Amino acid sequence: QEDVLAKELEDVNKWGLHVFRIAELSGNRPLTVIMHTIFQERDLLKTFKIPVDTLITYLMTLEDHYHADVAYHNNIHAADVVQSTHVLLSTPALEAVFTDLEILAAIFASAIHDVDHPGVSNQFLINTNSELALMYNDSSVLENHHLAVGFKLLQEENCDIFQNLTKKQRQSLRKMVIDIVLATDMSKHMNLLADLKTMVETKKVTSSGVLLLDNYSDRIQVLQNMVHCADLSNPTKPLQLYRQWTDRIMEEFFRQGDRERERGMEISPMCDKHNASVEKSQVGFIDYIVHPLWETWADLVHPDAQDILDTLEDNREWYQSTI
Amino acid sequence: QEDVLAKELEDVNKWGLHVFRIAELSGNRPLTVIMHTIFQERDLLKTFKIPVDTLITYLMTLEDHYHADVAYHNNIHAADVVQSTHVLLSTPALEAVFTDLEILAAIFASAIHDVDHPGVSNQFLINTNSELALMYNDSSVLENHHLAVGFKLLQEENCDIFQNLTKKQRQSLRKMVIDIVLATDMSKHMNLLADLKTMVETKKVTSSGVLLLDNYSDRIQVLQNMVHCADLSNPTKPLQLYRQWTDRIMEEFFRQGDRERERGMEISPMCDKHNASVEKSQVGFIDYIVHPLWETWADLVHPDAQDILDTLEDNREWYQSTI
Ligand SMILES: COc1c(OCC2CC2)cc2oc3cc4c(c(OCc5ccncc5)c3c(=O)c2c1CC=C(C)C)C=CC(C)(C)O4
Ligand SMILES: COc1c(OCC2CC2)cc2oc3cc4c(c(OCc5ccncc5)c3c(=O)c2c1CC=C(C)C)C=CC(C)(C)O4
Ligand SMILES: [Mg+2]
Ligand SMILES: [Mg+2]
Ligand SMILES: [Zn+2]
Ligand SMILES: [Zn+2]
Repeated sequence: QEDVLAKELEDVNKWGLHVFRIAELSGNRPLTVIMHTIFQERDLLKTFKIPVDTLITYLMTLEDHYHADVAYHNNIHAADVVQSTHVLLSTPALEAVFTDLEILAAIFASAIHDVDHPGVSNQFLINTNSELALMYNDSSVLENHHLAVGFKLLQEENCDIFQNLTKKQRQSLRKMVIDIVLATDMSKHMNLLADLKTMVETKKVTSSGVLLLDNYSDRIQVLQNMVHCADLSNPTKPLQLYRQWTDRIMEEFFRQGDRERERGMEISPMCDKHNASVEKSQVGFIDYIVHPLWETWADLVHPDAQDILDTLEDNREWYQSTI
Repeated sequence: QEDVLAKELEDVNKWGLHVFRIAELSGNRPLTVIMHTIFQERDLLKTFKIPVDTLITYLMTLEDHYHADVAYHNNIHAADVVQSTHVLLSTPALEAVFTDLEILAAIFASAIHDVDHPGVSNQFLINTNSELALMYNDSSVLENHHLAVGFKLLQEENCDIFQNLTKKQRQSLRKMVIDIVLATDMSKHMNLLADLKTMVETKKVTSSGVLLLDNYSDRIQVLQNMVHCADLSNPTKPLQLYRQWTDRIMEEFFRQGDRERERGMEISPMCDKHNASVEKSQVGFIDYIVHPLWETWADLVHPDAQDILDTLEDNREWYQSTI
């Protein structure tokens, strides 16, 4: 049974990994085994002198702090965004662009980017005068919390996976990780995409055809959009994967709408299980958000992402056909 | 004692109120009595149906969360910033530009803008890997905390002074208070001043000279720079007041540098009691921060800021003469 899991983990470099199968085969540890597999694959334990027992201890604690009873924003989502970022990092247009530390920051940020998510939106937390929104002054409420939890767990017993980085390395990693996870706030998507478009239009490549990034502002912006694309990568995945992600977000949204009903609040878009249009909402989300984003990413790394974009377009056609 | 306290409060509309005297005479309650008085003077208990006992209960819980053993960032500084904002909101060049809710927000924000300050800077909190910096991801660490504490105290028994505001009024006040207090972060000073300068060069006034601000974006900017001015108003007060503020901030800075020294940390500027230049620092603070700010704000409110801007130049000349 560990033979089969090891077999499935040979796909870790491929888009459309069977992440739900890996979650089952690993005893509901997809985030630990996928992260561990990726750190080995990239030689990160050697490079940053990470004790393997420390890595496993932190990963299992981090994975524990995802809510097993949240339908979408759980440890499987975290594992999938981690793995999708890992693939995006390997794209030919980006070869040798990012340091080992920046690669570690992007992968770590993906792993923690939704930890302790309660299954309700920032807006719900603001409108219900939650303790989280009160702590964070209504501003990137969840994303600040994911960061705070993800860093705090490094301080538990035998959990500091960055114990052997230099002070300058830790300081630089911490800042990049914060910059990246804060960029997953969906209210920042339009400004983030507007900036990605500007970069594509003024794109510079090196003598080898690889993307040329002169400065932190450009490097972090690329990693911010990279993790944001991985976060919004479900509709680009093979359809059997995508449909299960849609089932899960809809279950999670419906539970929030029930709570909104239970309080006499207006029910949020897509949260009313009595007046739902699942297919129309996926087509809408692709047309106004996901495809504009992925088409701009595809341009930045052209033609590396052509197959991903073709799948997205087919999946949109399929959902559209069911209306 | 009661009778002389009331006579000092009669200067509540004057730049240079004897706030240390009021602190002495009120039993270390300057925040409460100055806030209470200003609410009367502006008719805010009537306009917003604030029960007088609720006002007092909250103001006293708030004042108790300012630290008595912090030399500068305590309840006297809070009371001083409140009263200073109260004065700047009466600048004839600002014609009741601001609604009554916009006035309530700027005064409430002033009162809470430093609550629970531990007497160390944001940078110290970041460098010591403090709980506060871990909570707030190194971004406006103290200012987020002041907001969160100031708002949370409204939930104590009989402390909700906004209980009779409408739901929309509460939502608008909360956003404005957050926007103002976040702008007291000193790392945002330069951008904030840049924006005040732009507002000055494309300023628009009546023939009577009074300022015309049409969109929320510019009106919140004025209130941000206003409370910022009130926070940085010590060098514009009568010299007997300003010198006391200088003594207190240097004591607080020196205590931070003593905590930095015994920890083995690099001692922050102006925090080394064995190598300080108190008067040079004040002159440099005026030349680079306080005068540019108040010179841009005097332009904005011409001629209303001349007496203030005059005191600042007098005080800068005096400090320079002690060198
Ligand atoms: C335009 O408003 C919409 C929207 O409009 C079209 C309306 C029908 C007319 C549809 C949406 O559909 C979704 C479908 C999803 C998922 C979603 O993502 C949640 C998310 C939250 C936080 N971080 C990361 C992700 C959403 C949306 O958020 C979402 C939003 C909000 C977006 C924005 C404010 C920028 C996630 C996974 C899958 C892909 C399985 O389904
Ligand atoms: C240029 O950097 C300087 C600086 O250099 C120029 C001089 C050559 C050395 C000198 C400074 O001297 C001060 C003297 C003070 C007070 C101060 O304000 C503390 C504060 C912290 C947090 N919130 C609000 C306020 C400061 C400074 O902050 C400060 C800064 C940092 C500011 C900025 C980066 C924008 C407060 C009260 C009084 C007026 C009594 O004295
Ligand atoms: Mg998220
Ligand atoms: Mg402050
Ligand atoms: Zn996510
Ligand atoms: Zn202050």
